Amino acid sequence: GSPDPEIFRQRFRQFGYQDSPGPREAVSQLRELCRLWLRPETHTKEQILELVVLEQFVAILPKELQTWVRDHHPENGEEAVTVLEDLESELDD
Amino acid sequence: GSPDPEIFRQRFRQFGYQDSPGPREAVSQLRELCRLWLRPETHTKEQILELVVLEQFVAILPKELQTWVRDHHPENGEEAVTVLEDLESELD
Ligand code: EMC
Ligand code: EMC
Ligand SMILES: [Cl-]
Ligand SMILES: [Mg+2]
Repeated sequence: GSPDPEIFRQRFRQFGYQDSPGPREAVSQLRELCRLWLRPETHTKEQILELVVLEQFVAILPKELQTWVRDHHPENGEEAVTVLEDLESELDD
Repeated sequence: GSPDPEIFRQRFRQFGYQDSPGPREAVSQLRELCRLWLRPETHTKEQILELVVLEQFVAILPKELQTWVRDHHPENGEEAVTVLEDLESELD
């Protein structure tokens, strides 16, 4: 199949300004990388916004929680929260 | 354009995990700050993605160009490029 969304998201964030001959080209390449992650041909506005939120949520998690969440390959913010809440539940019981 | 979207975007990016009492509330607050920046009630899908591209383009500029472009508050990627093209021409 095609690459996992996370490969696309990383390529979008890892593209470097000196990778293209000038700003017009850089902006064109970024657009193309961003479409391949956020997939506007298949996702609604709401689904896109959810992926943008999820990315930032992962970015701000303390390291140990971040690794755990990452390993669960979440596709939205609810999935990310529930895998932390599953630990917390099992500790509170 | 307006100096305000940069405000809401920086608030979305600067929000810290310790500012919420827990993960559910953290993600809830992120959704709201995200919506304040990307304004889905007034922007199309295509317009939202231009704001995501614009943020990454400015993020990859070297330090002074980054400050220069930021201070001109471009509303999209095309506008950011023109800012750099206008500067190039004022320096040559
Ligand atoms: C649904 C996250 Hg702006
Ligand atoms: C505006 C193309 Hg991700
Ligand atoms: Cl919730
Ligand atoms: Mg709680």
